[PDB]
Amino acid sequence: LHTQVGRGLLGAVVNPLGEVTDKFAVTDNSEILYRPVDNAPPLYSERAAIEKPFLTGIKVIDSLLTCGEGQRMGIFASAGCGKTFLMNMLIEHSGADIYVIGLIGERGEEVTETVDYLKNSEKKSRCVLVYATSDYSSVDRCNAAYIATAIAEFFRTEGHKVALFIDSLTRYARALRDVALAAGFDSLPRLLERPGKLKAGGSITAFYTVLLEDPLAEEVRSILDGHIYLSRNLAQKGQFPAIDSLKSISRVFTQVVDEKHRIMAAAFRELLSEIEELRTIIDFGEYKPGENASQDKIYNKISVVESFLKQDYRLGFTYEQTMELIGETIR
Repeated sequence: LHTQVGRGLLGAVVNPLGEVTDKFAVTDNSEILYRPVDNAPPLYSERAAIEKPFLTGIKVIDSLLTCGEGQRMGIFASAGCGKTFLMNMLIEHSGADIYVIGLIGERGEEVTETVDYLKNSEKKSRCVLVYATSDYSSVDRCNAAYIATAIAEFFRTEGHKVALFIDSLTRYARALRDVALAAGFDSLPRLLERPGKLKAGGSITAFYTVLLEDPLAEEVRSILDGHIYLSRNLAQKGQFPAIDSLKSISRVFTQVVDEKHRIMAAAFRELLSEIEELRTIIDFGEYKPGENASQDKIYNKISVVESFLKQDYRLGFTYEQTMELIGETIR
């Protein structure tokens, strides 16, 4: 019903009962406070409009799927789609004050893998990790999401720019339906309307992961402010991150980017639309060089478009670098 919060949790690993189990970093701050994990969502008059961009340092996201402060974004992918490597990039190359990661998923090895990454991360002093393995009860794995959110809500009340990660929403939904069987559902919507930007405080930008083998994918997609879709076909071809921008959306995109950005994003998106039609024409074996000047122009733009989309997971790009690169690729 109550969990521990405060800056003293920075660098700590929290289990489904709210106790510090391990540490990936130590800070000089010792503050520990207690707040309930089932907090009422902010009123509509309590929330501020989503207007400032949450820069991620990932070229395809910042340019075509720009996130906003307080936005809730979905990450849709199958297993082995590099969903974990994408969240490592989001934590590494964004600029949030505090990162709150909630793992309600897998086995001890995947949790330890996240801690091992955090032990060598540049943001370890700003990170909190709440975990729930397969060995815990369904009630405990549900509570790991509420503990992670309540921890993020305290930092937001202090005025921090908080990034919340929940991996995964479906293994929360699995634990959710198991809990419902004991009683004989609706904690999903109230859980993911808790993030946002407060007029009187900071903001929580939340990234929720759902796994594709789906009905649950259809429910969450209309609740969130957008979704990022990791095609493992794109991963099979060697493009990382495997984000397919043509099937992804940020519903606050035009609210948080300016007119010049919007125009370049539209020109790039149609360039990619013409690119994938050429891939179909090529796969059909009906592309002959020199026979169509428009197709030849599109063909010679494949390499520069492919290199703008691809990004080494250890490199981050500023907004001006991203806009500079997408400027060159559309000319």
